[PDB]
Amino acid sequence: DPERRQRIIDAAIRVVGQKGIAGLSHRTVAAEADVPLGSTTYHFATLDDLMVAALRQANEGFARVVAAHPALSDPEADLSGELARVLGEWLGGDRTGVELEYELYLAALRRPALRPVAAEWAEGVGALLAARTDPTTARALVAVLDGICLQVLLTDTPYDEEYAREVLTRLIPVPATRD
Amino acid sequence: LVPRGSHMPRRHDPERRQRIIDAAIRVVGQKGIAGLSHRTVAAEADVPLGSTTYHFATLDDLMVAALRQANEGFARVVAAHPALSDPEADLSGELARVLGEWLGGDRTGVELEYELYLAALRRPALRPVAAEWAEGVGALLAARTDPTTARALVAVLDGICLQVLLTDTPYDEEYAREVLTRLIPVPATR
Repeated sequence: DPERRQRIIDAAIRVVGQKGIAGLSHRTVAAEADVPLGSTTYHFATLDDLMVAALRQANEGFARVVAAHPALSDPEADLSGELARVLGEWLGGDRTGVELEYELYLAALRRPALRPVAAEWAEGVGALLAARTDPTTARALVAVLDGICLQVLLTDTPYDEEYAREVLTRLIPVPATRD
Repeated sequence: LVPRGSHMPRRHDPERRQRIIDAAIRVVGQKGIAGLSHRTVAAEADVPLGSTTYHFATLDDLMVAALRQANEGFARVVAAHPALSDPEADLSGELARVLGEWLGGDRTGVELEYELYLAALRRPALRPVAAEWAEGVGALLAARTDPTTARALVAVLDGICLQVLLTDTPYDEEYAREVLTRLIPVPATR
C-alpha cells in the first residue's frame, strides 16, 4: 500500500467535477483512479477523510490567484480594487473548476469534519488582509467577498467588478489625521 | 374553502402536492439533499411513485418546489420583523437581529434550508429561484436606498451566515450589525 494517495485525491476531485459531490464514494474514486478498493479505504478510511483532502487541494484554486497578486500586500495599492480583481480572475477560470471548489467548501455545512478545512480558506485570506487593515475589517472583507462569489455562482448573474469594488470599499475604515 | 375531492380526485389536487413537498423537506433534513429522489420522497410521503411524477415530472421540478418551501424559513423571520418597512427603521440592527433569530432556530432546519438554497450552485434550474430570492431580499430596502445596496444585501447576509455555519464560529450580532452598517448608507435626514 504505496503512494497512490495522490492518484486517489485527484480522482476524487475528478468525480466531484463530473458527478458532483453526491456521486463521490469510495468505489467511484477507486474506479476513477484505477486502483483497488482496498487502496481507497487504506488511504482514506472514512468518506470525510477523502473529502477533507479533496477540499484542501481544491482550495488551491483561490490560493494561486491570491499569490498572483502581490499588490494585495502593497500599502500604496488600492485594497478593494485589487480584491475585486482577484475575484474576477478566480470566477473567470474553468467554470466547472470553480464550481467544484465551492461545492466542497459548502459541503462543510452539514459535515462537521470539513469545517476546520473550510475555515482554512478564511483564516488564510483574513491573515493576508490583516496586514493591510484591522482584524474586524478583514473578517468582514472575507465574509462579503465570499458572499459576492456565491451570489454570482448561485443566481447565474455575471460578475460585476465595479459593483464588487464599490461594495468592498464601503467596508474599509476611512483613515484619520493621525493615520 | 372547497372540500377535497370536490373538483378532482384527491391525488391530483394541491393538498397532495403539498404532502409530497413536505416529505421532500423531511428527506433532505434526515439524509441530506444527496438522498433526495422521487423514490425516497414517495416513500417518506407514503404515496405511489407515479404520484410524485404527476406533480413533479423531473427531479429539478421537485427540488425547485422543496427550495421555495424551504425559503419560507428565513422569510417568516423577516415577516415577523415588520419594523423593517417603517420609514425610519433601523435596518442594520433589525437585519442583524433577524439573522440571530434564524441562525438560532433548530439548526437541522437551518441546514436543510441552506443546503437546498446552495444546491443551485450546480443545478441550473434552481438559479432563477435564487436570483428571485436575491431580488426579494434586496427589495427589503431597495426603495429607500440604492441599487448597489439592494443587490448586495443577500451577499452580505449569506457571507455572514456562511461564516457562522461553515466554520463553527458563534454568531456575533454586534459584528453583524457593524458589517451591515458599513453596507447600508447612513441616512442624512430622517
